[PDB]
Amino acid sequence: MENFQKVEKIGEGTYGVVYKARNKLTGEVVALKKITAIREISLLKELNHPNIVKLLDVIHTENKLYLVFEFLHQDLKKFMDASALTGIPLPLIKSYLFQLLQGLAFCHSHRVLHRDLKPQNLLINTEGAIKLADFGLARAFGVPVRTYTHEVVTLWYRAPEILLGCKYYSTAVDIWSLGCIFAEMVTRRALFPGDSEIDQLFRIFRTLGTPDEVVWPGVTSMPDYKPSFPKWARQDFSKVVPPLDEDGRSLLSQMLHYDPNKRISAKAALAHPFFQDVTKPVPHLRL
Ligand SMILES: Cc1ccccc1-c1cc(NCc2ccc[n+]([O-])c2)n2ncc(Br)c2n1
Repeated sequence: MENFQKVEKIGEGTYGVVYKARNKLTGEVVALKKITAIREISLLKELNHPNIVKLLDVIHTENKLYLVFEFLHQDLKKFMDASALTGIPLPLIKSYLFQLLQGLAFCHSHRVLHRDLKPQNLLINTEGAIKLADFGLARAFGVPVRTYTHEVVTLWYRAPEILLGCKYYSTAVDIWSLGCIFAEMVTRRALFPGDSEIDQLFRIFRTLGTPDEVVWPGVTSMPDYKPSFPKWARQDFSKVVPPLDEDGRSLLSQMLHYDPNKRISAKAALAHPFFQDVTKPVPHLRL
């Protein structure tokens, strides 16, 4: 750690404080995060793609663990808050979604999951890129109920199979999260802002209908499924994400399928007609 000068605290992550720092040698500006786990993290050093924030190095000293990452100036949460009045233009939402799906397709091809996608770990630069931060850390360290600072780990983007107690969930959990984020960029409001596991589950059911054996074979057997869940009818997507066009609503509906085996994959999503006219606009960033 003596090789880094901390510039400023840039937030509190799931696992510890996150700092903007400078390599006392190369002058490189990085994000420094204080955190079997060693081997898993070490492997993430090779999982490189332009839409995944680069893991530069791992430092383990005095039984302390520090991860050094490529630095980006802003997160999607702050960008959405700043874009609240007029909303993020559809072409930029589309570019971001397209880029995030490329990041997921790459990681998923290596069987690596994120498991905790949310606007705070989607990072953007001045060039119109967006990247996924903290990919793979969940498997290495787990996803706690509260962060190191006791902050509640959000449930808003959590897939229903996780909430229903599936032990061996898949890459589909990241597609669900990203679908939730897509809807939030379009409407300017979180899709399912649950404040407990049951409220999260019931918010999903109110919008998508209570799942049953017809739409999700096997759901009634899952560990935390209860026959006493209320039965809500499914809403039309035209009501849920106006004024998104039919191509976007079609893709969203596929990213939010209940049955993880039938939920669209990142690779298939990239081929969806919604991306026929995709471009890469540049956002207006005020740093
Ligand atoms: C992903 C995450 C979760 C929680 C806290 C920080 C982070 C977080 C935030 C950023 N940059 C955005 C930012 C925000 C505020 C000030 N400055 O200078 C930059 N970065 N940049 C690379 C990583 Br890797 C990272 N992780």
